[PDB]
Amino acid sequence: PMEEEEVETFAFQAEIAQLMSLIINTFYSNKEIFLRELISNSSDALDKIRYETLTDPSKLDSGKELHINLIPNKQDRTLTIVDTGIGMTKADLINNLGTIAKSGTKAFMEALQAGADISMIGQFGVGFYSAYLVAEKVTVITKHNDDEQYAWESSAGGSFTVRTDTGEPMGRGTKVILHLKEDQTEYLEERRIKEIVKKHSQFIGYPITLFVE
Repeated sequence: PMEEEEVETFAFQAEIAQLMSLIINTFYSNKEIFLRELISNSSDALDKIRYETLTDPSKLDSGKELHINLIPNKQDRTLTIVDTGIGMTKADLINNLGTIAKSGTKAFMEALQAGADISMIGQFGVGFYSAYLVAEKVTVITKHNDDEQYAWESSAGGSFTVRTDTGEPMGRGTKVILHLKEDQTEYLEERRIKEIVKKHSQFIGYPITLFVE
């Protein structure tokens, strides 16, 4: 009766672990930029699948619709962003997603401590980690047609877990669930969200829809 799943635990790279440590325990005013960065990565994934479908139309068999959906849940206190982009594989996650640190991140870390904002450091391609500005734990589900559906989740602390997702199949794309901090509950109202998206992400070449309960 009981289904026992395989799970795998990895550690964040030293500089990323330190990054998360600063990001969470440092006060930033312009944290609203997290939405811009996340939407950018989703739209990037949309670009990728878009270019894929040029040479391979069967990439759209998993879904023809290409847009981004934001689903805030007032009871869960979570902000879920789902896209129907190209998606990413297990290798992409562990090699080029939650481990994006490089020789040079050191200066960026010190910059943040010296009074830099997240907007500037995000340019280093660490904009994905901006989720911890508003959320304390983030779960990212993704599936690429050349691989299975995977479930990533981490509460920072230097470690993260990933496994094959036995949950609801997405077909293709990415699902990011931000578990927002109590002092960041304002980002569950459409009034906050639409204000930020219109301001920072109006020039997106892909449709955006907000599901408000």
